[PDB]
Amino acid sequence: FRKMAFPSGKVEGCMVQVTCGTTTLNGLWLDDTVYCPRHVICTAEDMLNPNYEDLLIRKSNHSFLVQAGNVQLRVIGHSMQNCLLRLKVDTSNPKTPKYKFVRIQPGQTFSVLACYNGSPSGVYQCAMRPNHTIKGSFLNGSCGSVGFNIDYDCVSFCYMHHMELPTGVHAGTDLEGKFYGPFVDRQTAQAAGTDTTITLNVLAWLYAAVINGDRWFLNRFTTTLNDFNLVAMKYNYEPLTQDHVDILGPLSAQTGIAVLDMCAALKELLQNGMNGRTILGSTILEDEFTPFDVVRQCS
Amino acid sequence: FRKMAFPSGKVEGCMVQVTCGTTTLNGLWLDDTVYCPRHVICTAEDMLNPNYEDLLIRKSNHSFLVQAGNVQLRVIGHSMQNCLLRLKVDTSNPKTPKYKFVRIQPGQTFSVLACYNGSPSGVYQCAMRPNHTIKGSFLNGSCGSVGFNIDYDCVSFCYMHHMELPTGVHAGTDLEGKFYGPFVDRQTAQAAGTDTTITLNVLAWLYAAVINGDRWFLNRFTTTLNDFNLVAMKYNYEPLTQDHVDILGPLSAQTGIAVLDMCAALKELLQNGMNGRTILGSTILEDEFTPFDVVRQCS
Ligand SMILES: *CC(=O)CNC(=O)OCc1ccccc1
Ligand SMILES: *CC(=O)CNC(=O)OCc1ccccc1
Repeated sequence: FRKMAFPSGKVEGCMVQVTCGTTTLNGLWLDDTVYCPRHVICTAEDMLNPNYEDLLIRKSNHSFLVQAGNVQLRVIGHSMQNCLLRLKVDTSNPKTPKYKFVRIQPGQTFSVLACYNGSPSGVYQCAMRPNHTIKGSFLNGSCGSVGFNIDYDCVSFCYMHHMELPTGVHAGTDLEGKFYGPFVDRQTAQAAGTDTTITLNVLAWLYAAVINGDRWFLNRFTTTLNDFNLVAMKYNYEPLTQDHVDILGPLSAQTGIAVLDMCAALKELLQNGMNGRTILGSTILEDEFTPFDVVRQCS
Repeated sequence: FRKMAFPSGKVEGCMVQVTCGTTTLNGLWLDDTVYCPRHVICTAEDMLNPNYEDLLIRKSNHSFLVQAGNVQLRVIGHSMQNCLLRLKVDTSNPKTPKYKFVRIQPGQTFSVLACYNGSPSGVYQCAMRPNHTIKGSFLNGSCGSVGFNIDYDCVSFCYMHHMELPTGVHAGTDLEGKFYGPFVDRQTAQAAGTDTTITLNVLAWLYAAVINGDRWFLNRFTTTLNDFNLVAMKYNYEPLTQDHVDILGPLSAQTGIAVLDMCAALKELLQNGMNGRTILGSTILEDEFTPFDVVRQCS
């Protein structure tokens, strides 16, 4: 039916306000550690060409203003962890959930908790683009906002926000501090690669459209899989592996609609276009729903 | 930028599992009270033509299985409150936030917390339709899911889910138990009125599109306001009052684009269509963003 993010509860109790100088951004507070982007130590004009390890030297424990809502936290140690600033604190988080750090593979979706000063503002779901970018909302002071999944009752942190590219797309790192894609914490000529459509997702969403009583785009047409990929190369789509076909199986078996039949339906949708019509109240093709967050939705 | 629901944290700690017989649905737990739909006392075939007050008589305090996660709650009293079942409990909610009950006027948006057995599953934002319906996701056991706003740090409960209409649209009540629109907790021939577009919202979203660097739909054209409404009557749109014009003012003043100019832009968009183009990565016209959750987004 609708695009839905994960419950934000467990992550909300982890959001803190890390301020350094006139720089003030969000941070994640797990046990006696607080993570945030290492550019909090930078000033506006140091984002030109930054010497992070040397700037980090100027700083000492008293330079950081960690604020758990209203409780001000005593920072007892600072250390750089790639692009993230690791801060050992006095008082470990009592609200800390069971957590894991994951580096999600492109095409995978997660929920973002938008924060502006260490208190949550809103929550939405996006997807890791094949060119390693994200399409969210982040104005001033939103760096530090995290991205995550919740399986079972376990929080998998997989994103922190660092920068917006001069085209309106967003870039960041996992919780180890390592960037997704070829980007660096620096304001220089940094382009984004061409984006391709997450084919697998379009297919999964098509099944959800069928689940929901929208089946006009269907046909007794099938496709080889070798020919479909030619059509995909034509329309900036990701190609289809057998591994994509495999766990579309569960979805195929429910609706009794073969995967190759669904590709044939897609193939036609791209080639013919089928104007005026809407799939799940949308003319555009939706690639930000993984198979897993489709089975999960129903139910 | 993106559609974003409110943080679910404060509401999550309020979700409980109210089961009665083979009927099991969600409930809201505030202080020593637990709310849920009064159809939990009904059996499958009692939804045909239900005699609620008479069925409620068959029930006593021991008939209800309230489950705060894993802690089973002792229900000490039952009473009907219009379409909601009010349950006085042993143990009042320690996680209860500051809360208010509101009956939002149509066109207003809120966040839903989807629940399936008294634990939160996902969260998304929708809008109260002019015909008093909602477009969300609710499979079996999702009745009891609530809708809400968070201003300040104060939770305004404004929706609970009751039923899906045989067209895929959703109907429910405020937290007083009074339905939105002409619907009743009963499986009979209950149609939905024709839906109209929330004009005011389209306008606010257009400003956000301008905020975000998308300004192709603009012109030095203006419109009387008396003529625009004629165009609106033509396209199943809500008409424009002076009260709509008034608090589009703040948005108008920021972008320097007059409201009547924006209506002229809309007027053209509906009449001409302007094919192929996308506004904020969408061809469809978006009416589920109120002015308030646009100013709030930025920022
Ligand atoms: C998100 C913030 O409010 C703090 N950072 C910011 O506004 O952008 C600075 C920047 C980071 C990386 C590259 C270029 C500029
Ligand atoms: C949401 C539930 O899982 C419990 N109710 C339900 O499935 O629908 C029953 C019903 C309610 C109102 C009108 C008709 C049928």
